[PDB]
Amino acid sequence: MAVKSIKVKLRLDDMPEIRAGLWKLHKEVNAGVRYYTEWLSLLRQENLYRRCDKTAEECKAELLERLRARQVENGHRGPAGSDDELLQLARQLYELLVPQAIGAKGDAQQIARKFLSPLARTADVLRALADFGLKPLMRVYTDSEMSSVEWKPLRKGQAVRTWDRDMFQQAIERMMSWESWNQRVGQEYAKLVEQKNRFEQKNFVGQEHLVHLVNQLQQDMKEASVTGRALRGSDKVFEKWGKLAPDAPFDLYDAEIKNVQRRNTRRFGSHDLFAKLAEPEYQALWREDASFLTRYAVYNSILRKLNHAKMFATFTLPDATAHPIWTRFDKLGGNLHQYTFLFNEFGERRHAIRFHKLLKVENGVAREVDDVTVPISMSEQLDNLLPRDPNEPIALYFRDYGAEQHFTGEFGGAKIQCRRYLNVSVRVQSQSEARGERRPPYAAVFRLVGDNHRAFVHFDKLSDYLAEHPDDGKLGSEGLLSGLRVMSVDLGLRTSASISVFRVARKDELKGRVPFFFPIKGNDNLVAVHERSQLLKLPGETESKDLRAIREERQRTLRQLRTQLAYLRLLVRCGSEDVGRRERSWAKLIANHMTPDWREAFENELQKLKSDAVYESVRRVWRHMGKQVRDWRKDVRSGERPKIRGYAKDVVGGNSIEQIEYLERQYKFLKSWSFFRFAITLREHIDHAKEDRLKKLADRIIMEALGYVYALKGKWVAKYPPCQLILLAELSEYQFNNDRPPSENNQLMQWSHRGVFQELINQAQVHDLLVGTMYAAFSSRFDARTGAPGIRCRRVPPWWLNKFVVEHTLDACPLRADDLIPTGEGEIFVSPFSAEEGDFHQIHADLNAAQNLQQRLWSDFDISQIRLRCDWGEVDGELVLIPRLTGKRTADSYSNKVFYTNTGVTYYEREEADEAREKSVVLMRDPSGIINRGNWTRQKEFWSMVNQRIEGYLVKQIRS
RNA sequence: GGUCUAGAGGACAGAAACGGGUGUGCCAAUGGCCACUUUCCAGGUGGCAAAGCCCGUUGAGCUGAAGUGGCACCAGAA
Repeated sequence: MAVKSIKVKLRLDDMPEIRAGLWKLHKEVNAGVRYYTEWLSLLRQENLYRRCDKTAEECKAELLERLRARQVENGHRGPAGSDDELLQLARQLYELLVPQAIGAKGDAQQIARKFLSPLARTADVLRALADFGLKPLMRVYTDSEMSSVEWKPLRKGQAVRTWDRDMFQQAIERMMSWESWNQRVGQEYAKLVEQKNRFEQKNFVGQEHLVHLVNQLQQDMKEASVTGRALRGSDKVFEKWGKLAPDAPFDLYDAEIKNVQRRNTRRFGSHDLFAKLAEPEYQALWREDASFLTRYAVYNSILRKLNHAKMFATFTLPDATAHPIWTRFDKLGGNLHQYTFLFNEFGERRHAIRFHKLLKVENGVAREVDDVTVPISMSEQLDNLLPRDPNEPIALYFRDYGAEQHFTGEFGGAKIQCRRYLNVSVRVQSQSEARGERRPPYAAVFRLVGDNHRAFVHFDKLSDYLAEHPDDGKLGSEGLLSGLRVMSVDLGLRTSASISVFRVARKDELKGRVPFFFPIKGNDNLVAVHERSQLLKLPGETESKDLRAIREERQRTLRQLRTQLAYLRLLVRCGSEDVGRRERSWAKLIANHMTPDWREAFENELQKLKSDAVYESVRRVWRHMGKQVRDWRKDVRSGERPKIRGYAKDVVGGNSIEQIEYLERQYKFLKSWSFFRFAITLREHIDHAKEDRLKKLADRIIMEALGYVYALKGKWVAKYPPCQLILLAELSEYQFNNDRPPSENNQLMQWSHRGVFQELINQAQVHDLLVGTMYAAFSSRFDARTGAPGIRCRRVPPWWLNKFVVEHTLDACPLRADDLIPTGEGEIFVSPFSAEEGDFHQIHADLNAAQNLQQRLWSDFDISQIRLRCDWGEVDGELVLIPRLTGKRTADSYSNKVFYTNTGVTYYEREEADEAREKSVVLMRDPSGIINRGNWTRQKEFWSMVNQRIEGYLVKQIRS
């Protein structure tokens, strides 16, 4: 069962007497839920936090005043009851109403309908509370004096109107979601404290004073105004400073800092730290232990994640405006106020919805009416809905491009909404759910485990499936019962998605070439045959000559304005007293990426200051940008540019990540410029374009998994048999010598991979597509066919080429086009096939990582086959390595084993998600026996060995 | 055609006025004017109004016929 909430808009222009009754109805259920929810917070009688400690444990006295007042209100003069039975039944009824407060389970259906009418183990609390004269603990909101409107009179026989049943139930669900929220937040904060405590007791044992001296250093920074990003180049500094003396002039310490920048300006920063680290006070940090600051930089990241987390949740009462709660409805046949969806009551595409119980006002009185048909504004989403049964005004057919047979569905609930509208949830029934099957017939071959849908295979029942479901070659959604196919998707930066289709067939087949295939563990007759592999590109990821020129000029103006602020922030330092602000920033500023207008004015104020004094210059140049940043803001906010009419290929940015980074880089610039709510119109536009990318990228992967192709004028065609298991990449927080930073250093990529996963699970619930993930660590570094690792390179027709010549001094020799050059983020993947240097195996980098996930799927791959973290032990005398048991499968093959060495770079063996570094070394291996004959090689030595193979040859073929 | 395997939509560099509708947003797609926010910039706030918007109907245009919009959507809440 898959629900789809179709939000639509009502038109009430011809009937103001119903709109005013709808806004009033919104205030009735909101003030009602607020009345029923506040009572639950008092019955909770705990801390009850907020944005602070307001109403902190003070509900005990506020409940008693609200509880004692009802004893004299209901004619009770027998057993009064001490202040214990008051608080006893208070917490006892609360844990009885919402079972999520103690860790139990309870659905809000038979809870609100059970406790409302009596109040307006279970039988003991309801009876002992009714003994204390509190038989009427709650008068309903509609019949009391709180509701200013005149509802329909409660009929003789019915206890409570359905309106208050919707308020009392909605208040229970809000408190259920609260206790599960407060507990989960406290549990995550408990694991974060454990992460800090156990990391603190492993690295800072004998170094108790060094931690306190770092807190001296960090407090010295903020009062005068330490992560891994700010320590880039620490070992280079500590190596050259060890050749110096403490009682040396400070210029000598500064001399070594400016030298290490000549090697790599890309990875260096924070000159103020090393200047304050060279002080005679903070020398025990880098002299007593040459790696303490690096060990502490990870400890600061744990506190960074710890500070951005609470140990309690924030409680907010449902206000009718600030924190609104929407008036719910029920499907035609429920037990509360229902609604009926009317198909084509005002026209061909003019729908309407009649409400069985509503409100209407004219001047100042509001009364309850019946059967209020309201037309509905047209929508493309409603075009996919067709009525299935005129006698059942709930059953409906759901249209979708990825299916030629319309799904049978049923209308769900409804709730009237506003923006700071009527949400009609449509329960769409999948094809397998309509056949009477809970899980699809192919859901037994795989086993999605855990939260991230870890896809594991049951090879025993695989042979039985192909014999029951042979390949008849049916295209589209009709072929879900035909054969078995798995599509591996690798979300990338340049190409939005690189996919590869593998079918399972026996023996062999096939104008005369032989298709690629992957061996499947267990069965020796069937083998995963590669069917097709293509690049799925959203509009905006195609690179041409004219498109680059458009992208360069739209960024060059922001390139000039953003780098200008960096020079203005260097000038504001020269107007201070500290040497780091005045002295160091002065000598620095005393190749044309600036605005020539502001560049000329900046050099003028500099030369005038070369001969509070800078405070005038720092505020005269700031006004100059105000002229430039305004003429540029209005040029972006209201300037007219060409826009796509119809369907146009070769788009500028489109749905690419470049368009998302552009919208973000503007928000990050306006936030950094004004601070020398915020941009509500731009921020909401960034989230919309980001939300639009996730929805479009999740549908294109699914439409490809089903075999539909959008061809040109614009029509989806079922061109391939459908896949049955969308194999995604496993997502993890840590990265260790795997992806080139851009596709991971960009904290946007993690949002993309997280957002695509959530949207894929939702959209694939209708098509019965199994969404699973495979471990993606080092999926782009190793080859899929040969299994040998390699460096990422690309061709040549430059950000990467100029740095490639600085490394290898290739300014003299020329080169012909289409020569392989490693960049780190290479467009193509290269790998050695044999021991012959010069002979390599080239393949698209993003597609090789996708096909690598497939090889991991049919072979039950584990990272223990490649990577392994060991500890330095002393087993049987020698100083051998001891592997670490991360995961049950890693432990099976390396339990009793132990790794020894004679050189330190090559290791031989003799018989969570947290990582502590540098305590011992990590080693990896090559499956093809090419690099180091397939032995366990140290991490740094192994990748340099691979780089020496590929990058060694293709450069030796350039100089010669 | 050059280069690269996975042999596919292959892959990187190349080259030649009237009548209706305005669910939520994307696709070079971030609204304008005025007032105020101490003063110009960013951000915010309030007020104002005309429409901008697509879609349908042709005589326009020759890029006699053709074509002047494509795409996706599962909501909600601190």
